Amino acid sequence: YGQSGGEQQSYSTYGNPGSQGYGQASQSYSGYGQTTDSSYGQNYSGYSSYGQSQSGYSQSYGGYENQKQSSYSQQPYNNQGQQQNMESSGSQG
Amino acid sequence: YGQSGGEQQSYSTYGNPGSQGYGQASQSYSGYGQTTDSSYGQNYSGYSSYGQSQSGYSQSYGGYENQKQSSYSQQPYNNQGQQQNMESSGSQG
Amino acid sequence: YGQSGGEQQSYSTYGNPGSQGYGQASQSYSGYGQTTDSSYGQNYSGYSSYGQSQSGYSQSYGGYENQKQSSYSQQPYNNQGQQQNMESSGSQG
Amino acid sequence: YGQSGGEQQSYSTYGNPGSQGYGQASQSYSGYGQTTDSSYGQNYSGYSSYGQSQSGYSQSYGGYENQKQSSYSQQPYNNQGQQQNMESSGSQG
Amino acid sequence: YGQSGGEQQSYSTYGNPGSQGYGQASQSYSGYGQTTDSSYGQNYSGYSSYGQSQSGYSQSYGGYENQKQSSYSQQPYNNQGQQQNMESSGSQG
Repeated sequence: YGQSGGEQQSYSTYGNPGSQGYGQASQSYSGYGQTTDSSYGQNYSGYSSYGQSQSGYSQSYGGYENQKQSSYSQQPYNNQGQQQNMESSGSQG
Repeated sequence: YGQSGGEQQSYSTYGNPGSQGYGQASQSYSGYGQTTDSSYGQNYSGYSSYGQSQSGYSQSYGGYENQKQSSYSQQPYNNQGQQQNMESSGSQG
Repeated sequence: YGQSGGEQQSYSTYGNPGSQGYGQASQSYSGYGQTTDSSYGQNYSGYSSYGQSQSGYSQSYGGYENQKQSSYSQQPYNNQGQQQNMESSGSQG
Repeated sequence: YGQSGGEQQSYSTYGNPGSQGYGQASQSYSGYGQTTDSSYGQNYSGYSSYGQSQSGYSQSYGGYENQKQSSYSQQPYNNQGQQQNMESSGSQG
Repeated sequence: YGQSGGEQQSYSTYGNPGSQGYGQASQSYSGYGQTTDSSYGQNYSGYSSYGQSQSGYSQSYGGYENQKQSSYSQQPYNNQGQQQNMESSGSQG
């Protein structure tokens, strides 16, 4: 068995991800068929090439700017980061 | 058995990830078929090439700027980081 | 058995990761089939090449700047780092 | 058995990681099939090449700058680092 | 048995890691199949080559600068480091 308290998870991405998977992907083979000279796939996100395919994938991006001041800025304030606060959330027999 | 308190997890990325997987990927073979001269795949994120495929994947990015001042800045304040605060969250028999 | 208090985990990346996996990937073979002259894969993130594939993956990035002042800055303040604070979170029989 | 207090973990990376794995990867073989002249893989992040594949992976990056002043800076203040503070978090019978 | 107080762990990297693993990787063989003229792998991060693959991985980076002033700086202040503070966190019978 196992007993755990509450759970907080936080994810932040500042940038261009090529692909993102968040959910559940399942691929199961419980049968007893024949796969011969073949290929099969599950592509949840991103890029899969199989069979006798001929393909190409290009992703091109310009620049990325985050919390940026161009010339002649007067006392800019830029704040970022992660803060975790936990109280009274230990374990007790 | 196992007993744990609360849990906080925080993730931050400042930049361009080629691929991100966050969720659950499962691939199971419980059957008893034949795989002969074949290939199969689960691609959750990112890039998979199999079968007799001929493929290519290019990702190209410009620059990245974070908490940046161009010329002639007067007393800019740039703050980042991680702070963890925990109180009264130990274990007790 | 095992008893633990609260848990805080914090991750920060300032830069371009080629691939990131955050979640759960499981690959199981509980069956009793034949795999002959074959290949199979689970690709959670990043790059997998198998079968008889011919492929290529290129990632190209420009520069990276973090907490940066161009010329003629007057008393810039740049702060980063990690701070952990723990109180009254030990163990007690 | 084992009893522990609270736990704080903090990770920071200033730079371009080729691949990052954060979560759980499991690969299990509990069956009794035959793998002959074959290969199989789990790729959680990063790069796996097997089967009869022919592949290549290139990652190219420009420069990296962190807490940087270009020419003619007046009394810049750059601060980074790690600080751990612990109070009253020992063990007691 | 074992009793421990609170635990703080802090990791910082200023530079480009080729690969990073943070989480749990498990590879188990509890079955009783035959692996003949074969290879299999778990790649959590970084680079694995097996099977009859032909592959290459290149990572190329420019320079790295941290807490740097270009020419003509007036009284720059650069601070980094690690500080650990512990009070009243010993053991007691």
